[PDB]
This record gives sequence, C-alpha cells and structure tokens, in this order.
Amino acid sequence: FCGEPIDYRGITAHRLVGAEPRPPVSGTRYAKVPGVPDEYKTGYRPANLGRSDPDSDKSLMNIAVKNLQVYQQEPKLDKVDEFIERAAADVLGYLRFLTKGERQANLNFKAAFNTLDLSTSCGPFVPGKKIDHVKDGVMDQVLAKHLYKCWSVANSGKALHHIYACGLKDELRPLDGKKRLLWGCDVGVAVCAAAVFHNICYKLKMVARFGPIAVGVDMTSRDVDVIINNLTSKASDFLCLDYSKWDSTMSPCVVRLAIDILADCCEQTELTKSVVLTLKSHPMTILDAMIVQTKRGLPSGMPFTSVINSICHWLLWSAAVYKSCAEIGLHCSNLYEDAPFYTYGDDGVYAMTPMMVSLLPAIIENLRDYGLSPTAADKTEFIDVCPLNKISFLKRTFELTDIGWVSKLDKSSILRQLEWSKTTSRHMVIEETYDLAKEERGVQLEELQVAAAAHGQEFFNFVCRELERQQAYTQFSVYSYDAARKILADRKR
Ligand SMILES: [Lu+3]
Repeated sequence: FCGEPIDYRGITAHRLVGAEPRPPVSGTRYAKVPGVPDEYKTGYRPANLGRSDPDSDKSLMNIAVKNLQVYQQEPKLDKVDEFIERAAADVLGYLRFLTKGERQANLNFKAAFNTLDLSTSCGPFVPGKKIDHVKDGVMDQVLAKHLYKCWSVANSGKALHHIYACGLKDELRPLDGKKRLLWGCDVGVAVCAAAVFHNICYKLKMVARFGPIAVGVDMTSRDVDVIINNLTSKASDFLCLDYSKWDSTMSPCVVRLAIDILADCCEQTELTKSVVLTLKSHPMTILDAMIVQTKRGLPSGMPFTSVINSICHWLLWSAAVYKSCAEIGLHCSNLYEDAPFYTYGDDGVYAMTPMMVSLLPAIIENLRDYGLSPTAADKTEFIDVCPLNKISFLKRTFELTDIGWVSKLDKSSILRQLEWSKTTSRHMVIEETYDLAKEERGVQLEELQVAAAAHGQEFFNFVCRELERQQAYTQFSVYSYDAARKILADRKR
C-alpha cells in the first residue's frame, strides 16, 4: 500500500494507497493540577508541548517526520560478528535449559486473542480499540473479518504485513529534539505473534527475578532481593547504564537474531514461520495519508518488544565484553553466569568482575561500535562502576531494610504525579484541569503514598501535605506513615 513517493524533508515515504488514512492524535492528556505550590514542581513537560512551544513549525506532523528519519538511517551493523555469535549461544543455552529442551506450544486463536488487553488501539487497518469491537461478549464484523484473514494467511506460513499506525508518545519529558514515536501494532500481527510467543515469554516472566531478562519482575516484591543477591553473588562492583535512542537505532541483524533465538524453542508450525518472517521484515508505518519505511530500529509496539529488546541487550552487552577481552588476548565466555546482569529493554544493570572493571573504557567503546549510545545511569556523572549501595535499575534505587531490599522510585517521578494528571481529554497547550474527581486519580494518589513512604517519613509528609490539599479535588484517603509502611511490608513477604 505504498503509492507515489512523497519527498518531504528527506524522508522515505509514500502516499497511502489501498487503506484509509490514520491521522495521529494531536495534543496531550496531561493537564496541570491547579494550586500546586512551586516547591513540588520538577521540570517535566508533556512531549507534545503544542502551542506552548514558541516554534510554530514544531507541529505534530513535522515532529513525527523528524523522528522517523532516525529509523531511515543505515544500521551501524549490517551483520553480526563472532562475539555477538558467542552471546547467541549463551542465550540459546539458557532457553534450552529453561525449556528442558521442549518447544513451547502455539496458542490457538481464542487463547491468543485473550492475551490482548482491552485497551489497545487495533493498529493501522482497524480503527479504535479492541474494546470498541468486542462489546457484547462477541467480536463485531470488522475485527473478526480482519482477524480471520490474518490468522488464515499466517497459518499458511505466509508473512503478514509488518505495518503500524504512527503517533507521538504522550509522555512527560525533561524540558529539553528527540521524542519517542508510537507504533500502533496491527491487531492481526499481534494475535498471531501472541500465539507463537506467549508461552515462551510466560515461562520467561515466571523466572524473571533470576534474569537476565527482567521482563515481568515485580519491583515491589522479593524479586528485588533475588536480583540484588544475584548481582552481588559474583561481584562487588556494578555498572548501571541507560541508552539514548536505543529503539530507533537498533540494527536489524541483531533484531533478526534475537527473534530467531526466541523462536528456536517455539513449536515449529507455519504460524511460527509466518510470525518470524513478519517481525524480521522492515516495519512500515502510517503517519496520516503517508506510509513511511524504515531501515533500522525496533518498534516499541512490536509484539513482545521487551523480551526481544532484552535479548538484543543481552547479546550486545555480552559481545561488548567478549570483544574487549579478546582485544587484550583473553578469551571470555559464559558472561551471564560469571557476571550476572539484568536487562529490560534498554535498561541494564551488570555485575562487574575486576577484569571487567579494568576493561570498562573498551567495553563502553565496543558498545559504541555496536551502534549504541550508553549514558551513566546516575543521570549526572560520567560512566563508571559503582558499589552495591549505589546501583540503579528500572528508574529505581535500592535500600537494605528489615523487610529485605526495598526499591525507591526516584523522587522526581513521585513529585511529578502531584503536578500533572493524565486527564481524559486532549489539551492543545500546557494548562490546568479541574476534572480531577476521578476514581483513577484517587487510586493513583493513594499508591503515590506507598511509593513516597519508601523514601522515609520526611519525604512522605512532604508529599502528604500536598495530597491533603488535593483531597478537595479527588475523593481519596491519605494514610498514616506507618499504614503506608505496612503496605510496603505486606507487598514483600
Ligand atoms: Lu531510561
């Protein structure tokens, strides 16, 4: 469905043909809670500032276009090397051992569709959400027709169309022009992928606290204790990194390899073959009346992105270390066992052997040569190893307590929930909202207390002072400090 080539600002796109256009949703759901004292403000701004951004050109179509160009750049790697190949053998061994050498069964249709949560857009070819098409217990005609075709094609072993609906991720961002894009997955690709991958990922989520793939981990439970015990079992030095533009730069050869590894322990049916073929192909995306191609990156809306991205990370981190050892004449192996690490998409925390610590600059450089842009986890310093009492993972830092280890969401993230509120209406600028008497706002603000309590009584009180004022706007309870601290306590154990 690509007609005539559009030529706008250097993007490879075409006029949408054979499909109805999918105009992206303008504005932001975030609106400012009125009367919030300045001491609780933190800086963040919605990604789509809208007419709050003085640049008149900073329109949604132009912003999406600029961000899509990144995926149209050549990948840093055209093919994988020996060190990545050595890492693949590690993951394969991990999966084969986990699955006891057994392939995981495909799901049949009903099971696969049931995995899809009610609140998901249906992608570029069917409007609205799943919930808008499975109302009175049964699927409407449009969804079923679309799903019947996809399921049929996929079961014949033929690749589906790897196409998404484009948009701007409506999120709060530091006041700094990279913005994440939305990749609304086709509901047909999503169901077939669910059928092929759900069982293996289920098995993976069950065992997430041991890692390396952290997808499924409960940062509120004893998972945290095993993650930390696992990290300190083999080392006393650690590396916490974040990566800039990870999704948008990822090399296809790595993504394809990750998918092949995840699929190797799945049932060998045509549906599997169809899914593997679909997801390995260059994703396309429909902005409005334009269809845009890509040459690199991993859509954040790709079914099972987290697991596959986590495998990519496992591969590149391990390879980076392997390559660095080889350059100093050392053959290194079984990294995930010698130096446990955890991965969750672009988020990683790794144990550091004394040899690894010494190889840090070369490891960082080899990560760069794989196309990655690592940045210190502690968003302020240069990259370096840190002691246990200093590690960072999944926007959390940790503290040894009498109730085991306890994870603390960075205070800024706590505070921003006081300043902003995800409203149910779109806003075209940064503005205040009064539509706050919402059930959701209520549970959010109660949960905020439990998160605040992890930081201590003083911080808790600070937050609770403002929450007490926000009680005029939202029906919700403000617990005592002990009460919230009992909730943390109960969540573990
Ligand atoms: Lu991050």
